[PDB]
Amino acid sequence: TAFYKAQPVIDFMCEVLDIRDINEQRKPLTDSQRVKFTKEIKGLKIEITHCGQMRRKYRVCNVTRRPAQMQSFPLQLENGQTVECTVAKYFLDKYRMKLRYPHLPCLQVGQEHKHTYLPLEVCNIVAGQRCIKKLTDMQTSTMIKATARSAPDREREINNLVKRADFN
Repeated sequence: TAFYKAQPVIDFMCEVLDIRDINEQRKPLTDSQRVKFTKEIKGLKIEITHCGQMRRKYRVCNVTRRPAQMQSFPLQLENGQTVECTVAKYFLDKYRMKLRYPHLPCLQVGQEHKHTYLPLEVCNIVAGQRCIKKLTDMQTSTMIKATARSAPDREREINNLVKRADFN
């Protein structure tokens, strides 16, 4: 709902590794440089901004050494199955995004167990005056039993274990 910070990773890097122009780099980051930026992030809240239509928010987790041009990641398809695509190449086909920052490394972000590999842009930084909703409400009303029609659908057939009901 509220966010008072940003500083695109492009500026942060130029500020951490001292650079004249993020476009003049044209070189892969070395171990020293890579570890530098990685140490700064880690914990910071980064949001995705690249298509300029959906945008979202995620937390940082690590940095990939492979170049974006070859960043294979887990693309999940709502069709009913997960897929494995590559970053800095797929966007060029569907989003027509030429990246312009492949030679460099990539950013790693996952809420709890995700694997979203973003390039330089897209992964923006956030850690100023942010104020969102870290909770919600789950109360259903008019719960008058179920109607005498339709039927339950397939559910996650969890194996072993059996969940835990009640508290004590």
